[PDB]
Amino acid sequence: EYVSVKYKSVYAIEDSWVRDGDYANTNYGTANTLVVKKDGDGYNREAYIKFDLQNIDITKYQNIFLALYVANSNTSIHDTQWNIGYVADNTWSEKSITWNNRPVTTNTIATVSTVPAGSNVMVDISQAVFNEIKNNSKTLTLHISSTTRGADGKTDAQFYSKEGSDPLKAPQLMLQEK
Repeated sequence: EYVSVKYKSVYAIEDSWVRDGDYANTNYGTANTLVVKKDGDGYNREAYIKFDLQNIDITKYQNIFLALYVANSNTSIHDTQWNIGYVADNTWSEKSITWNNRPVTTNTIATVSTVPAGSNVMVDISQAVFNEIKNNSKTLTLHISSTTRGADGKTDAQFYSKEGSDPLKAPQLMLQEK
């Protein structure tokens, strides 16, 4: 059939990315995109995103999604995938996180195929977030990283950040109402 599904958006309260190499001490907490790319030393980009889980009544919802909006993507973005990792450590801050102080990723919650600039990814992380809410976790950190460098290396992409123009394209959990 045709179906109309209703979602509540929960926007990230912090987000940044980190780069290794000479940039391993650089902060990007105000950057209006989150760069993600796997590659050799000095050219890795990984993203961190924080959400407030307080004031969420999980009895209203059947699924929970992470939505990232792709601002720009390189030529062969199809050659890699994106790992969505769970980060237990919520003590980092977007205005001080760097590659050298980034928190540890606990485990991979999902691996999704990429989409080009102007498209949107919607990653089902229902059990991940339901578990954190049931466990009285007040705050959720997701780590975004790329699985593959790729044959030609043109596999970097950038998501809209909370500091991007359109607040509707900022990182967000989507709460699917029952």
